[PDB]
This record gives sequence, structure tokens and C-alpha cells, in this order.
Amino acid sequence: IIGGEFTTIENQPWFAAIYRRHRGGSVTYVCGGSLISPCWVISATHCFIDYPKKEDYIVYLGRSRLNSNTQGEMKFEVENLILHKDYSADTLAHHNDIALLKIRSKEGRCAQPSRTIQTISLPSMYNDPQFGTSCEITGFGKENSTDYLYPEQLKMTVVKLISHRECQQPHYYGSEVTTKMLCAADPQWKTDSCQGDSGGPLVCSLQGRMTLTGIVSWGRGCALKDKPGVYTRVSHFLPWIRSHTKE
Ligand SMILES: C[C@H](NC(=O)[C@@H](CO)NS(=O)(=O)Cc1ccccc1)C(=O)NCc1ccc(C(=N)N)cc1
Repeated sequence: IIGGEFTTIENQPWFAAIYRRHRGGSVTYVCGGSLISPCWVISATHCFIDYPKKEDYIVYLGRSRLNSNTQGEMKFEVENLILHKDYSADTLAHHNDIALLKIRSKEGRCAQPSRTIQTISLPSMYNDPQFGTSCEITGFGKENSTDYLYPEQLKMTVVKLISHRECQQPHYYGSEVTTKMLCAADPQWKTDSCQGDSGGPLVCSLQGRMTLTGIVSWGRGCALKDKPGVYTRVSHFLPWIRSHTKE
């Protein structure tokens, strides 16, 4: 997250920290995610596409720090890694950048709700917030483009939704952004999501209720003028989410 503020997992109880195991013992951060149900975490497909091996992943819930333990945190293995079949990446755009991870503790249990672990509500069929509405993003991503390391503390910021019309302008992203995507940015282009924030949530207060409106997917640079962050439009993927979360 470029700009914004450092926060705690208590303020983002649905945030999942996804890591990958390596040959030896090293565990590096891969992407963010959101707990949509006790057994399911939703993230982005581009995070795992190059290494579809479920065994190499670890999902942490209730974690506020990148490389240190948090009180109340819970560790999970990946029981099932579901990538979207129609995923593809063009020059800039990442299409159908959405994924599901069925989690399970070593004891075979799913998540247990607490003050630091809670689910986030999914949107209704084609029911998105009006453009211009403020929404929040969370992640352990880069604080600056030039950084090669991620912040140790979880960060968050607020961005505003941009109309498909405005985002489809020539100096923005043109025809590269589709209706299955959402653009959001800071009106002053000071704060934004960045590398490392992928898979994390774009949460909007819809009718007095926190909703998982989008998933951090792509963008040209970070906090670059006229280059909004692009998010996977969750409301357009409800049929897919349901079909892959049953049995
Ligand atoms: C997977 C994805 N790839 C891209 O976005 C590619 C185009 O597909 N563009 S980029 O400009 O190379 C992303 C980037 C930004 C800054 C430095 C290096 C990479 C990626 O890096 N995803 C993370 C990401 C998410 C949001 C934003 C943003 N809000 N500006 C920027 C980056």
C-alpha cells in the first residue's frame, strides 16, 4: 500500500496472509486474501498460476505482521486450490483474476471466529456501490515502487470507485479494462495498492454493511496519475464462487 496508514488485524479481521514454502525451510509472502466463509479464502489467480501446488502454501488468519507471530493467529494448510479456468494476462489486463482456497488446520478444522478472525460478506448479483464511493484496501504490499522489501506491519488506505466510462478513457486504460473489472484510486493520486497487495480485498460499505466489492488485481505502476488500481469485480463472479464452494 502506497501511503495510507498502518493498521491491525482487529480492523481487518477477514484478511488472509498467504505464504509459500520453499526447498529448505524459507517461507515467503505471496498474496493477500479474504475469508468469505469459515473454510474458504478468496484471492487472485495470478498469485498461484506459476505454482499450482497446494501443498506449498500456508494461509494465516488473525495475523497483523509479516514475519512475526500475532496473538490469536491461526495457521492453515491449503486443502483445495481453485484457479479460474479462463484466466489470462494481456499487456496490462489480467482477466478472471480470481481464486478460491479451501483452508484446513492440521486438526482438520476450518477457521474459528474471534476478535481477529471474521468473515466478510459477498455482494448481491450485479449490486455494486455507486461510483465515487469510498472503499478500503488492505495489504502487506510495497509502500513505494522502488522498494524490494514489504512492510512488516499490515497497511490500509481509502480509495474512490471510478466509473467504467472514466477508466476506459485513452489516457487511462482504454479498452483494456472490462465490465468484469473495477477501477479505484485516490482523487489526488497519492495513495494506492501496489505489488504484494494482490489478492487482497477492496471493501465497500454497501447499505450499512461491509462488502467484498473487489480483489486487488492489476495496475500500471503504483499511485501513478491517471493509472487507477484495477480490481476483479466480485459481483460478476458470484455464480462461479457458489459452484466451486459447494462440494
Ligand atoms: C500481476 C500484476 N501485474 C500488473 O499489474 C502489470 C500489468 O499486468 N503492471 S505493472 O505496472 O507491471 C504492476 C507493477 C507496478 C509497479 C512496479 C512493478 C509492477 C501486479 O503487479 N499486481 C499488483 C498491483 C496491484 C495494483 C496496482 C495499482 N493499484 N497501481 C499495481 C500493481
